Amino acid sequence: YTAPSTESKFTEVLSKAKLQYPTSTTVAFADDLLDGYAASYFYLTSDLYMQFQVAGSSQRSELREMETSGDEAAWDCTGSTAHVASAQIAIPVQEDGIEEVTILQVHDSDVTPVLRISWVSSITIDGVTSEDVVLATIRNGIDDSTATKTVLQAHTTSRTEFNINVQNSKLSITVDGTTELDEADISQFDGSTCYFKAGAYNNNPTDTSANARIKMYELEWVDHH
Repeated sequence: YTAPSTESKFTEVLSKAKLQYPTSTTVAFADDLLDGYAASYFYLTSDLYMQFQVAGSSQRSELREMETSGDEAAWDCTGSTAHVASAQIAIPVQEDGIEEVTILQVHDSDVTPVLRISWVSSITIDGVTSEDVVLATIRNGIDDSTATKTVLQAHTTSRTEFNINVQNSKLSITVDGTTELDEADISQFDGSTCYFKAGAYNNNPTDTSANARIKMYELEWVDHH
């Protein structure tokens, strides 16, 4: 397998990441990734996509945001400093039995995802069913398992620009340059710290042997002061 590190467009984000697979345990740290880490679940395609692939319920092949110092990313979820994740993602047609795949997250430093962006085979929101869409899920609180869900985009196989902007207790998502979630409130994470994630996180498959698969042509995360 060809390593994503062979493409300079990924050098910086890999320097600022560690790879988790198939669960929360890190399999490759930044220096491992930069030294050519590659596997069936994480490799560079011939047309220069970083592809994540994983099977199993709640299993993942996922990059977790890091500082170049080796510190885990842990920024104030609702602080004044803006944190931005940008990715160009091609979501292929998912294999039979794959029902939801999380491709980007804002996660707190414990057990709660602030935001998941995920492809879903179907979803029903306030009595409206949507099929084959890309979704934003924002948990209502650490002690509230419920979430506010928002359809962002009809699923396409085409390469799509996703931007997550977090600042001052609000979170915004743009898709191909169009705001699809405008300053959603995340004050329920006051006092939490946060980090970005990107990859393939397989949610509630009906075939635990099927492979979820997500491709990224560009990926970066930054802050601005």
